[PDB]
Amino acid sequence: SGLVPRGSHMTPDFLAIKVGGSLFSRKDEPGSLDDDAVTRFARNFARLAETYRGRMVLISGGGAFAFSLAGLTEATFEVKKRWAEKLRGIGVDAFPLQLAAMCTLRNGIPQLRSEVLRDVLDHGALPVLAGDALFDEHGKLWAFSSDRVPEVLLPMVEGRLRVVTLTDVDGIVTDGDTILPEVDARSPEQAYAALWGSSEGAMHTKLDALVTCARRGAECFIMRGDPGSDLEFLTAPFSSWPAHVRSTRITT
Amino acid sequence: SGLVPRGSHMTPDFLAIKVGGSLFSRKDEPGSLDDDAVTRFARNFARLAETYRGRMVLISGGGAFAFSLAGLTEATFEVKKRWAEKLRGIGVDAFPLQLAAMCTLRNGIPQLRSEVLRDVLDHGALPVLAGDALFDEHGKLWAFSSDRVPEVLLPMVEGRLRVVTLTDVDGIVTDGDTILPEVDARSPEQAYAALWGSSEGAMHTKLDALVTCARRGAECFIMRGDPGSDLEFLTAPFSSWPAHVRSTRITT
Repeated sequence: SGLVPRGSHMTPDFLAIKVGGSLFSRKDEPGSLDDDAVTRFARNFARLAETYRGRMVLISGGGAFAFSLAGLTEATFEVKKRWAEKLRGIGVDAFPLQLAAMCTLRNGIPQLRSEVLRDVLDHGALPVLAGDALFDEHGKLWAFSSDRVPEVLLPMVEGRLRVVTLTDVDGIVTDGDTILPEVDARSPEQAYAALWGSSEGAMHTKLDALVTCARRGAECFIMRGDPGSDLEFLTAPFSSWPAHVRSTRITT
Repeated sequence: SGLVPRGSHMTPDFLAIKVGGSLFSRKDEPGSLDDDAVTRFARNFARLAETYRGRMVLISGGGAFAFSLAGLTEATFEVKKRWAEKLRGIGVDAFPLQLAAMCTLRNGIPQLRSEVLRDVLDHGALPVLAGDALFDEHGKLWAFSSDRVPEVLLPMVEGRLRVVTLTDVDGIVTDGDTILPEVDARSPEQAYAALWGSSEGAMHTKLDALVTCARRGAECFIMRGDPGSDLEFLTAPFSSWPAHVRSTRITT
């Protein structure tokens, strides 16, 4: 692999945007989605998809569920269908892809085993992905969080990958409370210490996944999602972002 | 490829069983499935899956639907989910797999592009498949009938593949009317002549797919499905089948 120019003044070559289930559903209303939230988020993701044509995936959270874990693949398929239907309704070539048919685990590491994802991107379409039940090398099913799906893109994406995880907080909170603006993935021990101090394991899962991505060059963010908020700044160099934006940025 | 012993006295090494949508749904009641039919068929397929552990796929018909064809992948996912849920309910390790995430078209020929299907079989599970919208090499979506799904298995299955398409007739009818018992895939022109004479293109699609499979060694059947009917004879050599069974058998 050759030298990849990187930095806060560079434009991303690929966007993996993950939308947390908490932003468009409620745990105490299982299976129901907030259609107004989905609709408004979809308009903002559609704009991103126009610019990042063939250079973006949308990952949906939500769709929570010996072999009973198989029902998870069906649950998270439904959530991908809901986003893809909405996005096609507004002119985006959105196509849901079952991660379980494309990816398996080996030694705990997700392995992309289907060429289809790269082809769909090359055709200019928008894959809609989600967490899933994945088989390992012994045939055992494991729940693979939506928050870890960006990891599967690492060997396949060329150039500068930006990963954005939209959640119900502005980033990782630390001791009053304040957001930790930057985390160095090479040695992120202080971010993990902040989580212990400000909790009560979904944020820990996010941190582990985004550290993994950042160690492989990605520019990663945990930030607050809001259905109606404009996301066009996610196409731009980090140094050009509006002043109001708050996030935890994870890089190496 | 070495010499494969074949003939009506040999046991199949693999079963691809396709259940027609007409057998468990109604065109005039779109999206609804007949749960009693699904339940009774599932009990019979579960028995087959016990014997053909890792050596069978179930293909569901039904789930009918620029990029609007994408909705087909969602529709046929639902039908796979319905069968897989039912089969897991009776102890079968049934896992639905989106063919569109595993297979694309090149020069009109389906190409298996994901290793997951073979792995799932090797783990001893039952893949549940269906027709789908598949991308071609130019990024165009095509409707790929459930009736053609056995074609995708041809390069992957070793040994003797038996393909059984369950439909609402006993086979191909010819001129009174009688069932054509045998078709030679090397030169099946009389079967196509029978279809022209006894019609008014789903049976033609079946015939084309099963001729394609038979020319690659498969032993193929068009026969009548019935939810409650015992299917154990499908594990046995054709020469051992009960006398009451009627079918059109397609081989080369």
